[PDB]
Amino acid sequence: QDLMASGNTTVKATFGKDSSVVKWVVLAEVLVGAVMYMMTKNVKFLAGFAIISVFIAVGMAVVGL
Amino acid sequence: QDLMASGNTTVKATFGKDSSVVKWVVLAEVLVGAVMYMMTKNVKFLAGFAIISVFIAVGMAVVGL
Amino acid sequence: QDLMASGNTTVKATFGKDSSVVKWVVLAEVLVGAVMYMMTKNVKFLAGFAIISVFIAVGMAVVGL
Amino acid sequence: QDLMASGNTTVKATFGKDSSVVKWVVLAEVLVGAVMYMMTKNVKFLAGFAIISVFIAVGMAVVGL
Amino acid sequence: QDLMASGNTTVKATFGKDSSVVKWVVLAEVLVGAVMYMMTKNVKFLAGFAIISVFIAVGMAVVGL
Amino acid sequence: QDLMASGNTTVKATFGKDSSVVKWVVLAEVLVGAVMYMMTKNVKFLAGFAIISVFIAVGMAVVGL
Amino acid sequence: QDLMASGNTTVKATFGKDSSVVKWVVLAEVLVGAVMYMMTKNVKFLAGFAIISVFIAVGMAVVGL
Amino acid sequence: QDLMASGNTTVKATFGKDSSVVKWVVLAEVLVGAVMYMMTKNVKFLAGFAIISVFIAVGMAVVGL
Amino acid sequence: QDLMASGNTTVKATFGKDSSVVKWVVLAEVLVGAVMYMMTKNVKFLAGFAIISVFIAVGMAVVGL
Amino acid sequence: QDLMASGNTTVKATFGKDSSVVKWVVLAEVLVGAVMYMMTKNVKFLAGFAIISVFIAVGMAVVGL
Amino acid sequence: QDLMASGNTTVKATFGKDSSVVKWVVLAEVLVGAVMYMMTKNVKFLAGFAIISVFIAVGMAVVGL
Amino acid sequence: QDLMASGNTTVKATFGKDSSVVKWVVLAEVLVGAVMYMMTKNVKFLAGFAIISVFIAVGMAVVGL
Amino acid sequence: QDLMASGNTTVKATFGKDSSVVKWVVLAEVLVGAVMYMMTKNVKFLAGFAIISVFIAVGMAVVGL
Amino acid sequence: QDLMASGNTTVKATFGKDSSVVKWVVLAEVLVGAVMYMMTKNVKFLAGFAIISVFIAVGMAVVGL
Amino acid sequence: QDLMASGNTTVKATFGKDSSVVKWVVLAEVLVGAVMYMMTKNVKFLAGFAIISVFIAVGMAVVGL
Amino acid sequence: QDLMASGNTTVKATFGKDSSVVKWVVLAEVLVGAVMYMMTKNVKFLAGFAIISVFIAVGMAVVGL
Amino acid sequence: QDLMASGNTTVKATFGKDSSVVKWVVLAEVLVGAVMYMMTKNVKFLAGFAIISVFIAVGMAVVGL
Amino acid sequence: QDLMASGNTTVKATFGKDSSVVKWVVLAEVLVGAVMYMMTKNVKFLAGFAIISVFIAVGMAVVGL
Amino acid sequence: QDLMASGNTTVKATFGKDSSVVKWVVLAEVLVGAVMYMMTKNVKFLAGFAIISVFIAVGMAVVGL
Repeated sequence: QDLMASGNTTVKATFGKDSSVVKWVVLAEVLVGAVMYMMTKNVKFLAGFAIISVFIAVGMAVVGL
Repeated sequence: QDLMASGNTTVKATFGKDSSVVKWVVLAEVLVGAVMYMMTKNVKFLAGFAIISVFIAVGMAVVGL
Repeated sequence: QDLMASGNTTVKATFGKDSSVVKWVVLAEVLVGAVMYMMTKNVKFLAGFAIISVFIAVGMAVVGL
Repeated sequence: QDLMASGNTTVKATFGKDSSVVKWVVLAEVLVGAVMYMMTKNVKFLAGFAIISVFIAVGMAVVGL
Repeated sequence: QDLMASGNTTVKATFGKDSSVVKWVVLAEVLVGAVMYMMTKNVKFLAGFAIISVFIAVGMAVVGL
Repeated sequence: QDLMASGNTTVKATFGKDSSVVKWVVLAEVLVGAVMYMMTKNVKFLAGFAIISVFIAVGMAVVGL
Repeated sequence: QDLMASGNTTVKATFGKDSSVVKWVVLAEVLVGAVMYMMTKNVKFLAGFAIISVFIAVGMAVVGL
Repeated sequence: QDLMASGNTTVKATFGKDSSVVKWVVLAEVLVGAVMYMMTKNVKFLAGFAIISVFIAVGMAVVGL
Repeated sequence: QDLMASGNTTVKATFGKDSSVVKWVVLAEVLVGAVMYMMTKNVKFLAGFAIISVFIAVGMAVVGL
Repeated sequence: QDLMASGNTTVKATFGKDSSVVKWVVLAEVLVGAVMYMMTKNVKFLAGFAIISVFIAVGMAVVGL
Repeated sequence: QDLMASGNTTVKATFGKDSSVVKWVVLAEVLVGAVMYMMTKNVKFLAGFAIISVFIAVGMAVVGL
Repeated sequence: QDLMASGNTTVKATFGKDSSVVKWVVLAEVLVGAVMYMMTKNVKFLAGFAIISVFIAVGMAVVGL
Repeated sequence: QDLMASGNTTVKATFGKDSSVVKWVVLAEVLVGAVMYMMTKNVKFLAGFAIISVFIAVGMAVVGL
Repeated sequence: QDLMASGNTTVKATFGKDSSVVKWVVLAEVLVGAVMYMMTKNVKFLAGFAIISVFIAVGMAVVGL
Repeated sequence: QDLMASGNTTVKATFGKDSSVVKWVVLAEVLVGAVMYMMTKNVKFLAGFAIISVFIAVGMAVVGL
Repeated sequence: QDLMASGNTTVKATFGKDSSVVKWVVLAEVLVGAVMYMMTKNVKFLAGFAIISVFIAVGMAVVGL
Repeated sequence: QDLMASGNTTVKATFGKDSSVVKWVVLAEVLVGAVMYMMTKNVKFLAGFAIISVFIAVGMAVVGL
Repeated sequence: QDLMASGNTTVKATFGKDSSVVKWVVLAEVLVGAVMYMMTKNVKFLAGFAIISVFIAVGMAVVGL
Repeated sequence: QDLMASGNTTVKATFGKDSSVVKWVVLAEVLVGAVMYMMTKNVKFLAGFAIISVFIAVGMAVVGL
């Protein structure tokens, strides 16, 4: 029949590829990496900056409801 | 005779390989891992991202009602 | 529907390309590098000085809500 | 079946032979070597300048998704 | 009888000699080594570039499900 | 008499020298080591790659039901 | 709306182009270089003496709140 | 898709063939060589003076974004 | 009809965006973070300082009776 | 109506920009940093010395009842 | 009203510009630096010797209850 | 009132300009320098021999409880 | 009328600024800190040694019956 | 009246400036420091050796029942 | 009265200037230093060899029960 | 009474002036020095060869249980 | 009378100077040290190899039922 | 009586002078040293190669059940 | 009885005098030495080229299972 947890899925809107929360993540990510680099002065922290984004993309693309 | 817990199995629809709940899981999984990585900056948390999915797949394939 | 974490986004104002916090970062960055150079006397630490800025720019441009 | 990490591969676009990041690398490479030479006045640092490029090329050619 | 963890093995597809993830690895490997060399200017980091690949190959060949 | 936990031993099939799970192990082992080496650039992590395998072999040979 | 970290910016007064701290830096810089030269007797250490100053200037000019 | 590190490339403006930083380099290069010659009185240090410039040129021409 | 828990909502006045309690929170928040930093000397604890505020704002804006 | 937690706000007097407690903080802050420097002999710990103060200022200015 | 942590401030006497503890600090500071120099034979450690003192002075002057 | 860490100051006697410990320092200082010179045969290590002494003197004179 | 818990207040004598118990506290405090330092060899534990005392003083002064 | 915890104060005899326990402390202190130095070969651990003693003295002098 | 931890003080015999344990210490001290010198070939490690001994002596003389 | 760590002192036999371990030391010492000299071709490493021996002798003579 | 835990003391046989368990210990001790040395390549781990043995001996000699 | 851990001692066979495990050790030892030398190009790592063997021998000879 | 780690010893085949891995080693050894010589232009790095081989041989001959 109907799976009862169905409907809704503003969950998607909530978490969607376009969503506040998503944008939140990389934001602080951008920060801390930039932060960390001051401390470290190593080239490390600029990756998931891009990577998590596409990482986000793929899993979002993977699941995407 | 008839096992009384039988019938129904919208349970399947509820939990099925295609189900809201399933999609829910990996979603937050994608999140927390991405979250964690900001904190950790270790390559760890991108696995069950894929793995749980196929892990889901196999057990779902294992049982599948 | 409406993703509930939406609205607000003074978060943007908070963290925006024009924001206090942003300006804070490079500031101390300028400092420590200048600091470090006294100790090191190597040409190293003048990079993210510029780079993080454009690094900031791109990610800000990348996400930008 | 389908390997779940598949799809996406804007990763390629991200890191591709033509990509920002790639161009970033050799850039600073050009710099530091030129920098170093001032200090050293040895003929050393002009190599991966060319070499890393073809080094990039080969590995890119090696993997290339 | 049947080992229950059997079946599935999109795990293979997931991790196979041809898989996204595999290609991911050497990619960043190519990067960091090229990165490192800028810092170090030592001939070190170009090895697993090739080596891990064949290292991958052998273990993949070793196990290969 | 008969030890009641006897019979079954699809447990063997489950965990046997030929089993999914076994193959699973070394797989991720191959990964993480290759992973680690990127970070470390030390020759460390290629051992149980082979060793655990024969380690597996011996204990499997040791017990083997 | 209002970014909450805003206001204040005695931070500027604190770190400004005219600030104690700024003047502190070059001071010790002048010292150590003069110090170092006694040891080294190389012409090295008189640079950021001027350079960091304009380096300070530019980044200060770059950010300047 | 779009490589996320793309856009921006004021990086170019930052580091471009016409850029402050570039001009900075050869400047101090001119200095130290002239400096060194006083000490050495060897004809050595007038090379990258010209050479690095064309060296700059070629790599800039090589990459040039 | 009338929901009996209705009326009142000095609850709002009690907890409102302008309320004692709200102001209480960030206060101690400011403290402990400043406290923590003495111990840690890490840049961590200055976030919800701003963030919780806008976090407060949004949820307050979200619900707001 | 009246939010019951209102009134009082000797809380302010307690924690105010002019308050014992506030002065307490930076005090020990001054200490430990000076302490730490003996151990470390790094230029690190003289920041929140000033910074927390203005950090205090801003949040105090942010909330300020 | 009255901030309850007020009064007392033998805390000042305890930590004041004239206080045992203060004098304690620089003392050991004088020691370790002199100690360190034996090991290092670098001119480093004679700074906060003077500097921390005025550093003490300023923060003491900054807060000074 | 009375700063509680006060009294005592056999601390002074302990560390005073006339104290065992003080005399200890320069002693080993005399040694290692004399030691070092055998190895180095450079005129370096005879300084704090005198200098630390007056360095001791001044800081002792600076603080002197 | 008369608050019945009144009178008595040998409670004061019991707990007073001059009381056994009070003296007990700092005593063991002196101990454990001295103890801890052996283990830690960090400068930490000598504070409430003085501080709790004045902390005692103030609260005693705060309440003082 | 009489504070009931009063009398006794063999507690003093127990913990007094002359007491077994006191002597116990510095003893092991002497040991571990001497121990540590073997491991470390740093001049660190000879301090509270003297210092804790006078530290003991002062607090003992501070409280002293 | 009698401090209860008193008596005994075979503790002294245990740890005394003449004791096994004491002799143990310098022994291994002699070793490791001699050991270290092979590795280092620096004149460092022959000090507490004598020094700790007199260091032992003084603290033993300091406390000596 | 009897110090409990007493007796035994095959420790002496273990470490004694005549002991395996002692002889072990100088042995490898002889080696590495001879080794080092091949590399260095400096007259350095033949000292503790004799010296450590008498160094051993004296400390052994110093302690000697 | 008779202490009831008495008799038995195959406990001795169990744990005696000659016992399996004892021999077990040093065995693995020999191993791990040899193991560790591969990793470390420091001369550390060959001590309790001998030492624990005599350490065993003494305590065994100390107690020995 | 009989020490219960007795018997068995295939433990010996397991770990004996002739045992797989023993042979395992030196094997990898041979490897890593040979490995290390490539990196180091120092004569270091060929020792326990022989030494651990006799080290093994002696402890084996020491305990040998 | 039977030492359980026994059997197997494809370990030998794995690591044997004739084995891939062995051949791997000297290979890269040949490389890096040849590499190094370009940099160094010293006759150093052609030794273990031969030496490690016989070094391999002997240890292999030493252990050889």
